[PDB]
Amino acid sequence: EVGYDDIGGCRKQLAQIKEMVELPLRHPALFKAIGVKPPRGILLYGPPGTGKTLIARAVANETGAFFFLINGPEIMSKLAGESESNLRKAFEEAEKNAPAIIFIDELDAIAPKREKTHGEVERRIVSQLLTLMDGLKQRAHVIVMAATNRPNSIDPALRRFGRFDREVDIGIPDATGRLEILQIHTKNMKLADDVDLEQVANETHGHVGADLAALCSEAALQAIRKKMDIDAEVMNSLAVTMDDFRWALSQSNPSALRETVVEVPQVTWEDIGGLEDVKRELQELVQYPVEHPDKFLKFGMTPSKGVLFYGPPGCGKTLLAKAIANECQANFISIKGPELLTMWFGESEANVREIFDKARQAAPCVLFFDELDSIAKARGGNIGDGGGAADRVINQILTEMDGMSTKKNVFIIGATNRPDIIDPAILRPGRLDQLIYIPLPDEKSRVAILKANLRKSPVAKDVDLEFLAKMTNGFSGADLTEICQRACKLAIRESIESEIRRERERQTNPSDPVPEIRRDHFEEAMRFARRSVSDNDIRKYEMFAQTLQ
Amino acid sequence: EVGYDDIGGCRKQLAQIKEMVELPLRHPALFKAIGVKPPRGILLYGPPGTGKTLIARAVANETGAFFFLINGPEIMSKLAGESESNLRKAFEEAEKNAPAIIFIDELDAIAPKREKTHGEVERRIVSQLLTLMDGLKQRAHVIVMAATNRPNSIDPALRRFGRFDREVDIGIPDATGRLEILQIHTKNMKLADDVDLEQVANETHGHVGADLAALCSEAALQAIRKKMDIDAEVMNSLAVTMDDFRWALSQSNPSALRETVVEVPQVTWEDIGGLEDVKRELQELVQYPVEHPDKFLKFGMTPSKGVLFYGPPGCGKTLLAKAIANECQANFISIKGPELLTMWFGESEANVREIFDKARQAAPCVLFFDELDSIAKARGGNIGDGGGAADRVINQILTEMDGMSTKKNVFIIGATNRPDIIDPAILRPGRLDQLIYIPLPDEKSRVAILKANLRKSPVAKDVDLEFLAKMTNGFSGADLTEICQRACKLAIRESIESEIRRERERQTNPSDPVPEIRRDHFEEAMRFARRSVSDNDIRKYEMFAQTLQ
Ligand SMILES: CCCCCCSc1nnc(COc2cc(F)c(C#CCNC(=O)CC)cc2F)n1-c1cccnc1
Ligand SMILES: CCCCCCSc1nnc(COc2cc(F)c(C#CCNC(=O)CC)cc2F)n1-c1cccnc1
Ligand SMILES: Nc1ncnc2c1ncn2[C@@H]1O[C@H](COP(=O)(O)OP(=O)(O)O)[C@@H](O)[C@H]1O
Ligand SMILES: Nc1ncnc2c1ncn2[C@@H]1O[C@H](COP(=O)(O)OP(=O)(O)O)[C@@H](O)[C@H]1O
Ligand SMILES: Nc1ncnc2c1ncn2[C@@H]1O[C@H](COP(=O)(O)OP(=O)(O)O)[C@@H](O)[C@H]1O
Ligand SMILES: Nc1ncnc2c1ncn2[C@@H]1O[C@H](COP(=O)(O)OP(=O)(O)O)[C@@H](O)[C@H]1O
Repeated sequence: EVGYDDIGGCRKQLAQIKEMVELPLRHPALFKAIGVKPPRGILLYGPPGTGKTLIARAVANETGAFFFLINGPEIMSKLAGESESNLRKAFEEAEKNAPAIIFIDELDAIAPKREKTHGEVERRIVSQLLTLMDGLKQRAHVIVMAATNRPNSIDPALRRFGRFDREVDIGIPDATGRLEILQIHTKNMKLADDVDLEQVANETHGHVGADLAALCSEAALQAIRKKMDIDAEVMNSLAVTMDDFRWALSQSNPSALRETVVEVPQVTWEDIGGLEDVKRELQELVQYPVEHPDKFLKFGMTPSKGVLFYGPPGCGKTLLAKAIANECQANFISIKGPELLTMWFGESEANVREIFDKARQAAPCVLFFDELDSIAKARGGNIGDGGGAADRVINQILTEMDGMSTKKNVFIIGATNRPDIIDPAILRPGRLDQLIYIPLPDEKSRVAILKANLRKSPVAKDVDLEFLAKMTNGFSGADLTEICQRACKLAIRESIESEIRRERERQTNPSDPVPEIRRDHFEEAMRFARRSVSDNDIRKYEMFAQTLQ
Repeated sequence: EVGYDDIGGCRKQLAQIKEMVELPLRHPALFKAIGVKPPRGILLYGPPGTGKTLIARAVANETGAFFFLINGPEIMSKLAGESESNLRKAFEEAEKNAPAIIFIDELDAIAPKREKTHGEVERRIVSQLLTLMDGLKQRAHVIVMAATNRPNSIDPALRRFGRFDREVDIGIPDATGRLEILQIHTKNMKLADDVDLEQVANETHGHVGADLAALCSEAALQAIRKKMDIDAEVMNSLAVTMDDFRWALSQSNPSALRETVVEVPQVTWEDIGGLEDVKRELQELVQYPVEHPDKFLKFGMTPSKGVLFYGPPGCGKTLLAKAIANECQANFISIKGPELLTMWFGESEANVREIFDKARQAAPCVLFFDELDSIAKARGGNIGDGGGAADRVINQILTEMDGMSTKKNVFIIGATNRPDIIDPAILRPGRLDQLIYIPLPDEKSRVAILKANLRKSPVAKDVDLEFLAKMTNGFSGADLTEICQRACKLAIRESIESEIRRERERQTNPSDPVPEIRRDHFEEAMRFARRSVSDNDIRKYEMFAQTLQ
């Protein structure tokens, strides 16, 4: 017995499921009278152990309609001739009792791709499912929900309209999502109040709901370990501590890892520092078009869907993209350059189709291509010994973007660091056409940069950031954060040494730690760190701008 | 009849199995009351003949719960329709008697990958296993342990949560592990006390437990050979000698060989010699973060998970990595450069996924990439005629490291010998960012180098190491150990000649050997050996440092 309370983190997708499953069953009269056909099939997918079955059970219980789970493994387990008979009688009994939510779990196993169905019985059961789904077009209220993984894995015949009209990408839960999952799974534990259940959540990046349940179980198991060997005083005094969740997190690998995260970033224009002019430009390029479509219709100009950041390597490209995504409260589909390089090397571009389809599934998206044309940098860079500017994977990206100029809800951003090797085919209308030269931080900006970076970390009042900013003239944002991290490392090394010697003194014959960062650490760090981008590079970018501006 | 005593070397993994199999069966009450779901499936894998079946039997006998071994071969041997019936009735009788440890041996054979299951009956039995494992979710206490090899070989559907939650990488036993195995298998032998049973253990690198049992049997068989043809005086006087284990070791090839070893090194900061500053740096980069996480949380700086050693080719890179791993009592997943070159040439990067997954399975790891960007050296080196700095396999390594910044228990080390060809994509936060320029040994250091190398070998008092160190100014550590080995070779050649002439004199008409190394051998060796790294190379590394520092 579960319900809407049990599901956590899944809110947008759960909201869609609520929308799509409540009205056709709880209130079928108005749909029948109006004549609009409700979605017969609802294919919700995602990585394994994401709560697909749990979501289906919860929505079925909340609706109160008749429910009949169907599992792909058990259907396939039966002898030939009995699997299709079982499916047929399941659909029949659903029809006889039909305010109904049929649920086909692991649809991929029962109905994989056409060419990877090796046996004849496999194709027979697939066709049986097809004909049952088509024949349940009758007005009897049955909704055939299906759970799978990698929706491209199932036979595309099922994805055709009239069988599975609507798709739901559950995806990985975000930070708040993982916090909700942990709250749900740690409700009946009597956990010690010392743990927060939120510090662990932010550190469980890439964990899926099943992995979070496993982490909670492993933390409880570590709590058992800490206890020796009595029946009442051990089960009553059990209180999982933060030191137990730490162990569970350490000894628990994520499963749905390195799958492109569909999440809202958490920079909100404050992690980024100043630049005082590109914030307004990004707002006007992506905030005004959505806030005031009427004006854009009046003067008759299609808003630019693409922006290609270019500048010194590391000055706030990814930070700008994340910040503008957060301001719009939109998903941010990060695509690092290494994955594009793997795309080019793997000789497989269908994964680009997959990535763009997943971006399209997330309605408000800020699809971000970091290190764009890193493929050009790989194939000889400026020399171009491999060939011309155009290359393999960027061609597929161009095709998809040309096809993705109609969604008008996925703002594509590019962050090439070497604009001179950018293939000109992508600087065309309908593609990343708007060019914003985010420059190296200025004197007035570096103080804000350091204030943002030193945030969330104690800092003494002695340090004067203005003089440090003037001292670091041509330093890039990456170099500024490197200086901050180096100073922090020096300060923590000093603190650790102080604590070690204090403990040694206390334990020996005898029987403040400077909990702040002071200017000596900052200057010591400055001695080491140096600007990583040469004057030649910024001159080259300025020359590119002059070619444009 | 076996038990915990029989299992040897497997302690960490056996400890995990004890944890995971005792409490759910011996004390099921507290788990039921608390509500945390114990791990239903426990997939323990490793190379063949590693004791997987033996470990399962031992834990089952120690628990005392009902046990029912299931073998993949015999299940598959039955006629179609009888294999699934056999599996079903096995699960049923386990349920009827269910404090239970079901054991599916050779899970790969019964349930291989989805696409490599050719017949329809194969898929039917796989689905039968899936549905049985899902349907045994009931509170009846059955634990479905499974033994396999290369866990990527089994159908990934089984690895999903709720079926096989927990994975156990048994791995090769270490030196102490092989010693324990030999002790177990040589308990009832009446072996002669002359043999130590530990000299053989250190020389059986890559041997698996089954191979160790075979080695013991072959040693006993050689002992039989030495005996001619009586029933009592031959079986009672049998005493295997070290000369028999020597033969067995010689005529016994390892099976689980050249599989990346998950073992703790044995250098413990003493095999390495001095350098007097990078020991502290490594300690502060990997020892302080784990010892004092609270300070790292206070000042708010994510500790650097990666370090990229760079310097003259051969000065203690691998030695430093092994030493820092040993100091932390952590596994050391060595990855030599040749295997990366094979990765690049093989056109297969899924093995990089496999390597990183295996590293993640070992919780405390010091993953070490020796000769990093040797691929760059292969594709034209500094010229880069092949193309840009970025290449094929290092891209996959970068992706995995980006995904491996959350484990916070696998410290990644790189030991590039040519930093100028290192792809800059790996010198970024979240990757191998901290750079430590381990230099050529100094005058004060070479004496320690020679003291360490000459250790465990007799040395005369006449040799003066300080003058030799001054004589070898720019010599690298590889060159110093080469000098030591050459001097030892000259000394042992002299000793062998002396012994040969002494034996010849004794055997002829007539009827100290200098058991030490003296300065004449050292100077004779010095005449030959010369520094292998030129002044140009060290100047280049210094220039790289100046570009950084
Ligand atoms: C959203 C959260 C931040 C990140 C992603 C969302 S971005 C977003 N959300 N909604 C929109 C608005 O889309 C459009 C509105 C229009 F009026 C028009 C028009 C017109 C006039 N036609 C003609 O004259 C001839 C036919 C075209 C649009 F595409 N955009 C958007 C689209 C494009 C660029 N920037 C923003
Ligand atoms: C272990 C045996 C030797 C070889 C392998 C083991 S190495 C090991 N074992 N435990 C650890 C500690 O991990 C971490 C601890 C932390 F406090 C933090 C933090 C923080 C602050 N967050 C923020 O401000 C914003 C979110 C991050 C960690 F990743 N490490 C380790 C990790 C990284 C580098 N060096 C060592
Ligand atoms: N959104 C969620 N809310 C609560 N629990 C979840 C959620 N997602 C996953 N889980 C947990 O993960 C597990 C998923 O198990 P299962 O249903 O077998 O796999 P799947 O969810 O992929 O079908 C459940 O035990 C559930 O408690
Ligand atoms: N304008 C900025 N404000 C604050 N931090 C910045 C800024 N630019 C760069 N950084 C720092 O640099 C890091 C991110 O670098 P990024 O700008 O993403 O590199 P790239 O532009 O090559 O993607 C962050 O840790 C961030 O703190
Ligand atoms: N950790 C261990 N302790 C004792 N013996 C072992 C160990 N590992 C392997 N062996 C030996 O290796 C053999 C393994 O045989 P078998 O069980 O058929 O293969 P596997 O162990 O891979 O299932 C046994 O005879 C056992 O004596
Ligand atoms: N600092 C050192 N102390 C002791 N031995 C060293 C040192 N540096 C190199 N060696 C010797 O060199 C050999 C290992 O070479 P290594 O440093 O691994 O080469 P590389 O650094 O190219 O991987 C060992 O036999 C070791 O005795």
